Order: sequence, then C-alpha cells, then structure tokens
Amino acid sequence: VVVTGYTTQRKADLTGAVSVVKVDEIQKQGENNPVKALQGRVPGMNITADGNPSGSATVRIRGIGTLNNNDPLYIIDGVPTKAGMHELNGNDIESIQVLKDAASASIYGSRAANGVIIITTKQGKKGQIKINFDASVSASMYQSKMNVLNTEQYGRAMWQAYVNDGENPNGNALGYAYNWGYNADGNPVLYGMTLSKYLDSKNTMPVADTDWFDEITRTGVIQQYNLSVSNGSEKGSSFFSLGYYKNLGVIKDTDFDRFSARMNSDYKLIDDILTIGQHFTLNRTSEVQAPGGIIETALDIPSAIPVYASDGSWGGPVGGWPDRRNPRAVLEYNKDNRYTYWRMFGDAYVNLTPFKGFNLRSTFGLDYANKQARYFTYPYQEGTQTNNGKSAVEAKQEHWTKWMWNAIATYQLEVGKHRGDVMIGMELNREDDSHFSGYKEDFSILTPDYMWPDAGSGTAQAYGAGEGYSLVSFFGKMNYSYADRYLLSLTLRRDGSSRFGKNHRYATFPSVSLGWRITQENFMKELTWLDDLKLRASWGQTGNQEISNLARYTIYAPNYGTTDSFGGQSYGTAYDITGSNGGGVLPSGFKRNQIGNDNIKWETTTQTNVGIDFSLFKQSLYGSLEYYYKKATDILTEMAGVGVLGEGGSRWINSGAMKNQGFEFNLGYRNKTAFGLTYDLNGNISTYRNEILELPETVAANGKFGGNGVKSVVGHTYGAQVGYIADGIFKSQDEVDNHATQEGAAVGRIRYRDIDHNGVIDERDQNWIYDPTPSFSYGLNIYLEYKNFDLTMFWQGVQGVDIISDVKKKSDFWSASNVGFLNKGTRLLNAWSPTNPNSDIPALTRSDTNNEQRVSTYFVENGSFLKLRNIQLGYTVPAVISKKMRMDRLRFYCSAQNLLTIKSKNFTGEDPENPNFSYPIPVNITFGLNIGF
Amino acid sequence: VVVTGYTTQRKADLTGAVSVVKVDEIQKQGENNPVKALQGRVPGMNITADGNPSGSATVRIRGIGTLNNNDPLYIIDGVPTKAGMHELNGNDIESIQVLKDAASASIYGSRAANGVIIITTKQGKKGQIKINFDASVSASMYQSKMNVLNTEQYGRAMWQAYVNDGENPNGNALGYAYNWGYNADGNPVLYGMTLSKYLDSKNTMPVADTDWFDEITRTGVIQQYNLSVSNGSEKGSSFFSLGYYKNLGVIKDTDFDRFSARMNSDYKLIDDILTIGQHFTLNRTSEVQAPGGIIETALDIPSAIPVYASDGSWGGPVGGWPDRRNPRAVLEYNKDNRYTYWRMFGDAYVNLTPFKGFNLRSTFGLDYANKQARYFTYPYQEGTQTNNGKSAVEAKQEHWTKWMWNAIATYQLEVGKHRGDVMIGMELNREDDSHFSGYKEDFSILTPDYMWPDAGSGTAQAYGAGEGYSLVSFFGKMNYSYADRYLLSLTLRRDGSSRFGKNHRYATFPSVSLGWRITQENFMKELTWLDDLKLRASWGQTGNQEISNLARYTIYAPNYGTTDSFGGQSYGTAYDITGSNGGGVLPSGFKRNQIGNDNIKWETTTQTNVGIDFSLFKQSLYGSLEYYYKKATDILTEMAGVGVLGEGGSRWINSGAMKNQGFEFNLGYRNKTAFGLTYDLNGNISTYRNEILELPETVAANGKFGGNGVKSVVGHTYGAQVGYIADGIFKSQDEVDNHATQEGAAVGRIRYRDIDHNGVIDERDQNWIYDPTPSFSYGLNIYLEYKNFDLTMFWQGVQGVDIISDVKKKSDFWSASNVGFLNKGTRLLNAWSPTNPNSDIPALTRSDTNNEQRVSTYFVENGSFLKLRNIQLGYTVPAVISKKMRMDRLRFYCSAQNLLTIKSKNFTGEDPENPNFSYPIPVNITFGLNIGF
Repeated sequence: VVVTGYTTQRKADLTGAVSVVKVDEIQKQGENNPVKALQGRVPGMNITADGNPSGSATVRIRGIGTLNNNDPLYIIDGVPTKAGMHELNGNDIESIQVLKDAASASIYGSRAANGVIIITTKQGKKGQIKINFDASVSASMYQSKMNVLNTEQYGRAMWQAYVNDGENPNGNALGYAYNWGYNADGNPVLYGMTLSKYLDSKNTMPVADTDWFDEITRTGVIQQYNLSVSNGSEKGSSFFSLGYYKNLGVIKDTDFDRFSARMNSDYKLIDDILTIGQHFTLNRTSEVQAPGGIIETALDIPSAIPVYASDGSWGGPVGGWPDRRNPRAVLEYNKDNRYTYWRMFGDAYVNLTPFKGFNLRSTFGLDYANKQARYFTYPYQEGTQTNNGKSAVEAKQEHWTKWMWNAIATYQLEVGKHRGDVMIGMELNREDDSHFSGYKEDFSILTPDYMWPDAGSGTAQAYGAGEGYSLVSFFGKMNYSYADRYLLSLTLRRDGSSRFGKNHRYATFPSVSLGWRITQENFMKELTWLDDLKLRASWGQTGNQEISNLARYTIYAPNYGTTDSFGGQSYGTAYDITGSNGGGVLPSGFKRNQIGNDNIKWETTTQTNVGIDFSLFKQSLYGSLEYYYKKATDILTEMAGVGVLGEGGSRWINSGAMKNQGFEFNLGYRNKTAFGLTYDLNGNISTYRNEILELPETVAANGKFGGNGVKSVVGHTYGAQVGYIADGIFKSQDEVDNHATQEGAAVGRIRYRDIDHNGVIDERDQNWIYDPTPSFSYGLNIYLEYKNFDLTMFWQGVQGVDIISDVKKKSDFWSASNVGFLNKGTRLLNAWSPTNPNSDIPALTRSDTNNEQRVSTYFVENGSFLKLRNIQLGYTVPAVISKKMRMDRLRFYCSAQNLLTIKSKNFTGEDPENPNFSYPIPVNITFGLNIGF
Repeated sequence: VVVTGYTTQRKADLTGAVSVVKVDEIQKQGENNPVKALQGRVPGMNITADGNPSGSATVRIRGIGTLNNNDPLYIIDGVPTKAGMHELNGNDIESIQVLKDAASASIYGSRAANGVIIITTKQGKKGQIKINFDASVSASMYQSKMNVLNTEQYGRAMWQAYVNDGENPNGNALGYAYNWGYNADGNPVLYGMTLSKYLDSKNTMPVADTDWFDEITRTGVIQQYNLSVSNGSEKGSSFFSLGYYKNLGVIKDTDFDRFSARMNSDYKLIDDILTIGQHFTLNRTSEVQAPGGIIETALDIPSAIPVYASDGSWGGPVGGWPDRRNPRAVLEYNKDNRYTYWRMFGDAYVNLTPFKGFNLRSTFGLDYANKQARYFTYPYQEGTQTNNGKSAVEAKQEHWTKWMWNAIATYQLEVGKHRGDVMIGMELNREDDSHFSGYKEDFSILTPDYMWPDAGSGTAQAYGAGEGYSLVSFFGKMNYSYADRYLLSLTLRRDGSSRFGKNHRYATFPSVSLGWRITQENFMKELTWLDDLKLRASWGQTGNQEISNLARYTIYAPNYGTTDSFGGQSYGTAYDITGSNGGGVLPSGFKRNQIGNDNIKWETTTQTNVGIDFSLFKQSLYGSLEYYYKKATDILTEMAGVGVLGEGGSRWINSGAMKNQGFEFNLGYRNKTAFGLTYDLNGNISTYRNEILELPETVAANGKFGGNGVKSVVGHTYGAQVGYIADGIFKSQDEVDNHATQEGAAVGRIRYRDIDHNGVIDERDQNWIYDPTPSFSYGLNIYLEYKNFDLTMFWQGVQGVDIISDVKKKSDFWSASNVGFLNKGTRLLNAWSPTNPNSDIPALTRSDTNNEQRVSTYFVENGSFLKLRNIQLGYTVPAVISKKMRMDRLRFYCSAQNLLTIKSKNFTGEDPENPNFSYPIPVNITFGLNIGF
C-alpha cells in the first residue's frame, strides 16, 4: 500500500508511472541528501551533483522538460516545498514514491509538470517499543587531481614558445636564464636553464616550487550520529528521532553540519471516528561556503610563487607574472563567512468518519525558515594584488513562510465484484518571502568579532525586498475495477494561481488512465510459469506556473541614482531644476522598468504513457517496460521591446514547444542458491531523446538556448552547440597548398575541413558537433548474502556522452586565455616539434596567430563512463551473544564510496563526470555500526 | 508529590517556603499570562501590570530585594529562561511551584536570589485517551476615563485666571470674546462669553468640542481557542496541544495575537532502565505597540481642536495653542509597526537505572527566539506641527539562543525507619544574543508595502551588536527523616559564571534546613481534634549575578564621530593632520569608554525563615504562618571617576545592603453544609517592611535611589521621597503675617509649615512624606457549589498605601507644566474664589508666582483599595444528556473581570492602582464554554 497524493491505494493497483523506491538502501548509501543517495536507482531521472559537503543535487525527471526552471516538487507529509532536502533529516524515511507520469501526478497540482517526489516519514507500529542507534566515522581522500607543470617544465615551455617565435628567449620579463644553441639540423636545443634567487629587484619574495593542489587540500573527516525511538498501541502511536551530521570538505576551510529533530504521533479516540495527528521537524545547518573559482585559481597561478613572503605575509605575483590572487589567501580570508539556517515543518490532520467507509480530513501545513549570515571582506597585499585597504561587513537576513489548508472527503464502496473510491476537496496556499541587509565600511581591528556594524566609521547602505504568491484549487479522483480485471481511474483538477493574468483566473487539467490484467483472464491459464502481467496506458495534461512574480504588472521604479553604474548610463530621475548646481535636495521621478501583458498563461504539457508489467517463475524476474511521449506547448520567453517602444519593452510572452520520448526498463532477480547463499540483482536501463519543436522569434537566432548565434535551434535538441571541425595538424610542408586558403597556416595550427569546398575558411562551415543528451543510461545494484555476512555493491554508468572540456583549452594551448604567462596543465610539454612529429598536440606559439579558440571538434570528448558508487560489507553478530545483552540486532559494517572508474580511450582528463572547474568528487571510506534494540 | 529543582519529594515533606499553587483556577481567570492570572493567590509576591493586550507583568518575590534588576527566574521543564511567559501557551500547566525561600531555592543557582518560579507542563495519564476543547469570546469596555474640561469651562478657566491677574481677558491670543463687568462687592462676574467661527485668520480649521478620550477609544473584542489531546500506556505517554488567542485593545489600533503548539512524550523501554522523553513548544506572537505618551497626549490637547481640517487632513494647533500633536494622527500613523516573534523550546532527558533505586539523567535544553520588525515614520502637517517632510524605515532583527546540559545522579535507600536521597550533578549554559538593523530615507509613495529599504533615495545607516554569557557549576542535596518525625535537608552548590572577575571564578553557596512534626509525637495524642502540625526552619545563602557583561574589561571604543552629538561635545578621534581641510580620508583612534575592576563579585543574600503549619477538624482549616529575614550584602553601584581620572572613570564596585522582614499567613476552609451546598474559602494576608542598611558614597547623596538630593537615604526605606508639607490655603487676609516670611503669599498659594520655626521657608523644612511599601496586603478567593451550578468570586486589596499622583498636578493647577494653555482635568473649575471660600483647591493664577511644583504632601493620596478581580458563574450540563452525545463533560459558563472597586475618601481620581499615565484597565465580560470528551 503506497501513498499517491492524498489517498492510499494497493501496491498492485497503480495505473500511472508511479516508481516506488526501496528505502532499505538509503541508510546504506551513507549520505546527507537522500536524493543524492538515489543517483541511479530509478530510471529516467538524471541526478547530478558535486562533492560539496552540503550534498545538493540538480534533479531532472524524465529528461529536460522546459527551457526555464524545472526543479521537481517534493512533498513531505502532505505539505509541499520546492526547496531543500539537503537540510532535512535524511534518515526518517518510510517510503519515497516518485510520480514520473503526468496522468498520475495531475492530481497534485498545476505545478506538477516536472514530476513530483512524494516522501513520507516513519510511524509507530502496533505493539512495538523498538529503539535504534546508528553511527559512522568516515574519511575523505582526494583522487582527481589535475596534473600541472612545475618550474622546470614552465621554463621549458616558455623557451619552446620563444624559439618557435624565433625571438631570443633570454629577453623575457621573468627571472629566467637560458643557455641554448642551434643544432646542425636547424632545430634549437636548450642546453642549460637557470633560475634567479629572488623574484624582484628588492628581494622580497624567494622562488620555490609550490604544489597548489596539495596546498589547499586536506583529508577531511566525516562524522554521523542518529537515534530513533518508536511506540504504538491500539489507540495511539508516536515516534521521536534525533540526529547530527558533520562534514569537513576536501578543500580547506569549508564544512557543513546539521542538527535535527522530529516528532510524529496520532491519536484515535471514539471507535475510529476522531483522529488527530501531527508531524514536526526542526533543523539547524551551518555551512561555510567555498568561494567562486577556487579550483580555476589553483590551476591558474604559476608554481614559482611561494605561499609566504620573507615575513609572515602571503606571497604574490610581484611583477611580470599575471594578476592571480594567492588561493591559500582566498581560503584563509573566506574562513568565517558562516551562515545559520533554521527550518520548521508542521501538520495537523483531523480525521472523521460519519457513518462508515466515508472519511473527512482537514490538514494545516507550515514551513518557516530563516537564514542569518555575516560576510566579511578584508584588506590584502600580495605584490601588486591589493584591495586598496578596504574593510566592510554585510549582515544579511532572509525569511520564508508557507502555509496550506485542504479538506478532502473520500468515499469507498464494495458491492458485487466492483469497488470504487471518489474524493473531492479544495486547497489553499500562501508564500511570504523577504530579506534585508546592512553594510558598513573602514574598520580598525580585523577580527570576526570586532567587525560588527557599530564599530565602523565609513559609509553605509541598506537593502531589502519582499515577495508573494497565492493559490486556490479544487480537485477530484475516481477508481474502478469491476472484476479485479479492468482497472480505471479518472482525475480532474481546477486550479487558479495568483501569477496568472487578468483574462483568466482558473485553469483546468483533465486526466484519463486505464489498465487491465492478463493472468486473471481464463483464456491464459495454460501459461502456468507466468504469474502476473499487467497492461497500462494513460493520458494526462499538467502545466507548471514557475513564471516570474511580475509578469502581468507593468513595473515602474524610482531609481534616483544612488546605486552605481559604470560608463555613465545611470538611468536616473533626479534633474536639478532652478540651476542650483549643489545640495542634495533634488526632486525625483519614476522610470519604467518593464511592461507586462495581461494574457499570461501556464506552461501546459500533454504527456501520454504505455507500460507493461510482468512477474514470472514463482514471483521472480519482476520488472516493467514503459514508453512515453510528452509535449509542452507554451514556454515563456521574455522578448526585448522593438525600437520605438524605448526603455522598458521586455514583455513576457509564451510561445515555444519541446517534445521528449524514450524507454525505461527495470528488472530484478532474487533467488537463493544451493551453495548456502542468497543473491538479488536489481537493475535498470533508460533511453532519452529530445527535440525543440518551434521557437518564436530572433531569440532562436542569437542562441540563448542552442547554437552559438550562427544556426537556428529549431529541429535539433536543446543546448546543442555548433562549431568547426578539426581533423589534424599541418604535419607536412605541402599542407599549406594541399589545404584551401587558410588564414593562419603554419607547421602547427590545426586544419579545418571545407564544407562548401570553395576555399571556405569562412563562418559557413560549422555544423552540429555536440548534443548532450546521451543514449543508454543504466545502473545496477548487486546484493549478496552468505551465512552471517552481507555484501552490497553498486555500478552506475552511461554510454555515448559528449562533453565540452575547458581544461583541454588550458592544457593543450600555450596562449588561449586572455592574460599571458599563466600556469597550464602538463600535457602540452609533449607538443608538436620538428624532433617529435608523432603527437596530435599543436605547436607552442606565443600569440594567437590562427584563431584556435573557436568552438570545434577538438574540444569534444567521449564522456561515457562506468564507476562504482559504493560497496558495503557488513557482519551481523549472531543470536545468543546479542540476546545476552538484552538487545535485538548488532552490526559492524564497513564501506567505501566512489572507489574506481573506467572510461574510454577518447578522454585525456581526470574525471568523466565534471571535466570543468567544479567542486571535486572525493573517495569516502566508512567504518560504522548499527546498534538495534 | 511536587517538583523542587531536579527531584520530586512528597507533598508533606517540604522544609523551605515552597508555595504550591492550585492550577485549577488559572484557566478560570481567563487571561494570556498565567503570572498575571495569579495576581494575589500567593502571599509575599507583588504582581503589577496594565491592560496591555500582551499582558506583561512586573513580578517581585518577597518584596524588593536588590536595587538593580530583580526579575525572578522561571523554569519551564528543566530549561530556564528569565524572559517571557506572556508569549508562552498559558494553558498547558500541570503545577506551578513558587520557591520563595533561599534555603530551598539555593539548589537551583546563584541566580536564584530573587526566588524561582518552577513551572511544569502536562503529561499522559495511564489508560486515558481524553480530549478537551475550550473557547471564549469576550468584550472589553472602558471604565476609568479621567474627566476633562470642554470649551466653555476652558474659556471660564482662562477668564478666571486673567481676572485673578487683573489683566483684561479679552486681550488673549486665542479666539475668545468676553463680556464681563464688576459686581458691587468688587468681585468680577463674567456675563457673556462668545467664541469665534474659525481658529485662524485664513479660515483653515473650524472650532468644535471634541471628546479625545472618546475618540481614541473603542470597544475591543477578545477571542480565544484551545484543543488538547492526551494518551498513555504502561510503556509510553504523549500529549499534543494547540492554541489561539486574539486581543484587540481598548485604545485604538493596538492588538496582540498568539499562535501556539506543544508536543510532550516519553518512552520507557526495558523494565524501566531506559527512558527517553521530550518537551517542545512553538509560538508566534504579533503585537502592534501603543506609542509613548498617548494617554498624556489625549489629556494635554485642548478640546477646541477638531479631528479633521476643512479637507480630509488632520487638524492641529494652528496658532497660539500649544504644540501638542493630534493623538488620532499618532494612532493612525503607528498602525503598521507590527513585529513578529517566533520562539522554540526543547528538552531531551535520558533516564537510566543500573541496579535499583539509583537513577541517572542527562538533559539538553534549547531556547531559540527571533524578532523581526519594520518601523515606519511618516510626514505630517497639522498647523505648525510638521516633521519637515521626512520619510524613513528601520528594519530591525534580533536573535537569542540558550542551551544547557546537566547530568544528575540520585540515590535512594530505605532501611529501618530511615530514608535518604543524595544526588550530585553538574550544569552548563551559554547565551548568544545578537541584533542588527538598517535605515533608509526620503521615500516617494507612502504605504507600508512600498516602503522597503530598496525603494528609497536618501542616506542610510546600519547598526548591530552581540552579547554573551557562560556558566558551569556543581551541586548536591540530601534528605533524612529517621522516624517520620525529624526531617532534615542539606544542599550545597559550587558555581562560577563568566562575568565574575579574574580574582575568583567559583562561588560557593551553602544551605541548612530542618523541620519536625508534632502530632506524631506520642505525648500529644490527647489533642485529638488537631490533625497535623509541622515546624520548620531554614538558613540559606544565595546571590544573583545580573551584573553588566562588561564589568571587568576596561572597554576601549573607536568613536570616529559619525554619530550625532548636540552641543559640539562629540568625543571623537579623527583629527585631520597634514592640514588638508577636506576629504573623508582622516585617520582614526581609540577613546576610553569605561574602566573595570578585576574584583567584581555576585550580590549575595543570606535569608532565614521560620514557619508553622497546621491542619484541624478532620482535614480542614489548613494554612501556614511564616516569618522571614533576608539581608543582601553586596549591591553594585557604578561610581563616576573622581577628577584627575578624566574620561572613562565609571568603575563598577559592589557595596550596599538592604534588609527585608515580614509575615505571611494563608488559610482555607472547605466544608459541605446541610443546605445542599459546598463552599471553599482560601485567603492570605501578607506584611512587608524594608530598610536600606548602608549606601557607600555620594550616590546616597544625590538621590538616585531615595530622597531627592536633599536627604540621605540610609536608615529609611527604598524609594522614599522627601518634600514639603502643605496643610491648607491662605483663607483669610491675616494669614500673610500669621505665617512666617513666605516668599509667595497671596489669597491662594498653599501654606508650608515651619519645622525650625525661624521664619524658615528655606530648603531645611523637608521631611519623609512618602514610602511606597504598604502594610496589610491581602486577598480572598471564594468558591460556591450548589446543585448543577458553580460560582467563583475573588477579592484583592491592600490597606495603607501612599502614591504620588501627577494627574493631580494637571487637574489642580492652571500653570504647573512648562507650556501654557494646556487642557486640564475638570476639578479646578471649583477652585478658590472670593465667592466660594469653601474649597481646598488653590486659586487660578496665570504664572507660577509661588513655587507650587515642589514635592509636597499636597501630592500624596491614599492608595488603599479593594476590587473584585473576577467573578465566574458556570452551569454543568447533567449526566445522561451529555452521555447521549458520547462525551464526558459539557459547560456553558459566563464571567466578568474587574467589575467594581471601592476606595477611600482621600483620593480624587479614577483608578487607585495606576494614577499616572499608563495603559488603562478595562472591564472584560466573557461568555465561554468548555467541551470535554
């Protein structure tokens, strides 16, 4: 029996694509977020994340659905919230339904276009008093370090670039000395290379060989605790959890810690005609955030810079070396930007049955959450890197508030061989967000406790805003079986929000879903090895409303001009009249911000579905097979006002359409063998294919969504880039005339193929080179049970992925970024030379002669992989030794996450998931236990 | 069985002055605050309050104890908090112990010098599933309106003042016309009086007769709701409350509303060797606050001013009339200064008994509370009253956080005829307060939703601070009986806070308490009508530590000078060097704020006690009789630095002593009579007497505490004022030489008696005229029980009180305040005249010729009273009609608060509790019900 919306149906009576998740593995993955702890157990649901200690996750359901925001809608004990789950207690979990469909998720709202994830929490069982106590102590180790070139290879690369120019390499701005000459074969050979002693003339900074990715990185411990007490009688139940989870990241001076609590209960009074219950949660998270671009800064700075000066201050690029801040200083100054986040839930449902089989309900949600921060800035001095002696402190504060109310009323009848369930009810909502801030300047002492905004001297500012939302709706549902053969369900939800235009308030969303069994038909009784086979099909129509709050309002704004605008644009409304030329007493006025239409509308999607169930071989080989085809029809794109409309012409209109189709196929084989062993192998294989149907205007031309301003996106998939084709190097001398009219043609300088074959090195040779929607995404869970032992493994992967690497631009070209003399990655030290003609890496030039920074097939890798997510070995302590200590179950398990990975030949990198500069993925090793009374 | 600290003892085994309160009347008083709902049920505990809708209360226990802050310490389910209880749910109350003693409250802390109020909450009983549902709908009516004089009496008073001058009354600045003449007996008689049509020459404001106390006052409704569900089995218990309480004050545009919740539970696992439980609360209050001086402003403004102008704007004193703002405008602009206050509690106690009779415990408190506000200011224009066109908005935010941890370990043995209970344990605490703010200026549109700090143009500021606290202690307790005759208990608590000086961290607090029975001695068995008589005596030593947080630190502060200081004092640290004379780049420095000693110390009190119990007449006539004598010895007084110490000489030292002594006597007679009736009459009579033992320095001279700078306070009581003696009027002509050398001597001008009898109208004739510590404070509760009916009454009063009235200065003198032509109270219209020589009210002069604003016996009234606090009549619905509806108990009661009052002859006022300008006390009338399932 599972929960789908507000009701509970049977397990074998579903009609939509309700994918129920086994929650026996969520505590075995060992993470903060449960959604990150899925990461492949379900099909058609791409979850991508980092090794951020908060464990936040980017979730897509059934592939990409809409151009703008498409986060799914979580539901935690009736009350919904679209934001969180890395701060919620991820261990009071009873079942996680995932409603991937639209004809089964149409009941829950208009805002269920991206699919809803129904979560429920634990409860008290009848006649049990059990109490558990979990723990874990882990360790995080770094594995995916990109290799960079140190001081000798840096000097060799600089010498190679200057002799490929032909300029004397000894006339460089850096402190290098080169002893070199000419070989008899014409190629220059570097004989001797010698550094200086200091970095400048004034002898402030010595030279060294600093390992930056070994300087900002530590091993980080990870702790965890838990406790859970239950209860339960024939008239009441209770539950009461606790928690703690402390994570210290692999990058230095970032962390996360979460405290938690939970109280659940219910009380049934008069023969089950009156039932009051509640659900409550209370968290506190406290995360120090990593700064922006700290991996890229750790790649950029040359290794000759020391981490300290002659005195205790930080070292820096004192002259000639490019302007990159010391990353150890960036992590040492972003140490006490700690925020603090409280959060509460609520529920109070009241049940009432007047005669029999006919219930009523009236809940009341609540969702409060505030967030206090205090962000410091400091004065620094590293050679030429100086913030000019500036001190400030910003003291933010944000607030959120939601509350719902709904009153369903269900009916239940069983006569003959027919059962049915009709329910009706309304719903309410209200969101009241806020924030404000402060600012001060020019402090005297520099510590995180002196720098409160009263101990300052300088100028001050203040900020703040406020938002809102409302909703009111009515719904309905039906069920039918008529023989325990032919299932049928119809829903309908009329709903009207507070962001829809003035022309139409209420929106209607119908749904039809039907399914019928096979093995209960009497003409199939000759097939005895089969056990159950269920057909299903459905057709729904949902559509979200995550449009901006000011889409229908024609905003006017004061804009006196106190805020800063560089360039003198400064769209102000002051205008000193009387010719005073002085004094801050100027009059004010209103400029127009944007212009709204009154005919705004939700983003409706019409999604069909066809599914097939099976079960064989005395309840084994279970699994499904589904097919789906969705089509959103009204996507919002804000368009700039043409010409004579002047300022404030950005009108939000809704036109655009996408369509998605694919397959899902899960399977599971559980069977005990004669060896004295029991195995279980669940697994799933998905398939995904996207298309943009039509895009309205020149927004399709400039390429906000797809091709980079040179090709239309309509017809192809979403996010597909369009660029050149690079097929090799100018290896021979006769490539300068074997090729056709190349602009930059040298002994390096990768060739671009002709498409028009007319000497075309114009911008008319680009084609679609990169589409990020892979086929053949799959996963596999493997479970073993020997005597007194248990082993759990996992595998997850995807085949046929294209990625756009930007560490390849940093590691294959000497001059591709803007600033010069940056550190690189040590793949380019084996570049093309007259001595070594056996490498595909181009030559090392000092200037971008041939335009090599264009988008091209040289920057497309094979992103297919297969990596083990976790493996966990346990050891259950046997019966009489545990029962001598008056306890039920004991366990001493061990596990490790992300232990290995295998990739293709076609990838010169370090991590096939995130090739770019994000937070890395570290290896965990866990040594925990599980005391169960 | 009651809770005293961390343990539970028997009801008849107490030794200190533990006054247990019957909580069956807290829900019958019908208020928000429970402490305000005591107000006289206990002796030796003065509670004073107003009709503020929040219902906050000023509480003193055993009279005044210390010169600075002396609020008591509340304890709600183990975790303490010194602030609140008008925001807590005042209906989940199980028992309220009040530990008035020091040898019984010495266990709970050093900070129990002012007595502790132990509160506990409800729980689940064994084998019950009950559920209650309370309600109320009330009405608040105004009764205590001070009488003011309207336009004709105002003109008559002005004419009488001008003819007592002798100046022509028609040459006044206001629009009045007087037709008058001289009678043959010399006295001037006013024949005709005529007003104008408008108030100014430009005809902007008409004239009228506006009733100000009828303009800012409305009848205000009061709502209330509740719900409570319990549970309980042999292994677990639960409880779950709700709540709502909405109050709309009698003064217009002030209100209060509180939402609430509560969850309590506990679970005992293995034969009572493991027990986990919790207590949680969650509130939300939202109060719009009344402004400062709105009763005084409603008294001050003359009644000729209209509430509106010729157009829709507010009227005002356009010329000649004194500068007082329109009070209806003050209430209309302070309409949306609403704040919002969330609050949580917490507890998680873990019990464990290793073998038998020997428990352990480990709790963990939590107390979070934030408070968000947004205070507006507006531009106004009423004649000459104008805020110069200024708009601003301040967006405050405050935060609090406490958490405790303690681990007691008790033992229990019973051998022979001896029992004992020894327990030891430690304790921890930490307070982390905060706040910050913002500010903006010069807004365009004037509404409470446009005025967020981003839609402004003007200057901005920011504020903020942060505080702290810590504590760690160790304690102990003992018990003994040896025969069930001779009781004895010894405690000791070693404690050291984080505000004590560097010379000594930890403080020790001993206690001895003993008591012994009478009726268990065999030589008293001949007295058979007596039932129980218990002696008790105790000697303790406690002392609080509510000293300032910076009492030992020698504060230095930057003070650049950005803040404002009028007069040019401006103790800044800028000092432009290089002679620039311009540019805001000036250097900065540190000035000294104050200077701290390292030998600071807590404010210790040594309090003894002697008590007598009795019980008679087959368990009736119960009551006690106590006597007490406390003596605090180290009171903190900050003293200014003498002379050459210069700036920052305010050192906190501790020297000073007070002593208090008095009686308490409670009684109760419960007896069913033969009439078919049952009565119950509890009652109590207290007695109080204070003295200041010694005060160190010139702080006793200038009169911060007692006499107004002319007499020392040492020897007398606290707060006693010293002034002249006024004994009558100069009724006859020969009083100018019957009296002795009066400065201002006229036909009015009250005489002051000579003390030195040397023609002394010097400052050497003042004596102690006013001491605010009354004798004979008492109360009485009366309960009636007829068949199928119940009546509850109450009476509370105090005899022999002196007060200092300042409405008497406004209602007896024409010119006593600073500004002229103010409205007054209509007692002075029957003042002394040659026509009426039969009044004690002095003559109406225009100028203060004789200094009548001195402190004198003319401004001392008899503040004794006796008023009915509440009376409540109920009607229980009988058995079979209630039991037909499947419910237990039904009730339809009615009640009214503050219905009447009786006072002495010696008081010409309206309310003997608060004669000054505070929030008034309105009459409630309640028509509620009580459904009990």
